[PDB]
Amino acid sequence: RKPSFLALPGHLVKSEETVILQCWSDVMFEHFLLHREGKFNNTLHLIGEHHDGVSKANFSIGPMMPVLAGTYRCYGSVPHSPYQLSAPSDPLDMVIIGLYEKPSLSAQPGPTVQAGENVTLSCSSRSSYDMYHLSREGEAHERRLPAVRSINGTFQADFPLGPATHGGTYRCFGSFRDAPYEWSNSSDPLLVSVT
Repeated sequence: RKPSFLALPGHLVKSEETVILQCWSDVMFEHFLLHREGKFNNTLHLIGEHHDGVSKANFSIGPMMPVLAGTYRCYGSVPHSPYQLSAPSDPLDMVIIGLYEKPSLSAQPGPTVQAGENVTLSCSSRSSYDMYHLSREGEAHERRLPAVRSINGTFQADFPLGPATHGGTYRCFGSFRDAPYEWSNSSDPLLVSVT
């Protein structure tokens, strides 16, 4: 019963940029409520019109600030204020990136691997990140692992990619535990080739 929910371009957005949040469904709604959860949660309203087959509202968000970052869900209704909200939509995590110094990202043992074999990608920095996030280009979610700190002073997390199937261009971001939705600059993109 849930509207569809989509970020454009995506859910990872640089500071001071703008993004579009789109809610749409088979059902024709005439009223969408965009809800961001958490501290300073907020609900935004848009009188989306469907044109036929589909109903849609496009929410504008930004310029991107730490306070518009967090988890969003869209709700459809039919009556006017004060609505009767349909099922939630799949949450989306609006992450504000390019905000701290980019981590280093590196492949072990190498960026090229035989099918079925494991690769581990390591996220590193001397900055004191509590968490790291691994992005494969073209995906909408990112793995996260807690940064453990090494005697040498390096903050690091190691993501095993599992049995190599297809390649991917990988990026990673650091974040601090008080601000889970606020991320560093992306690391330099690493390209894994499977053989």
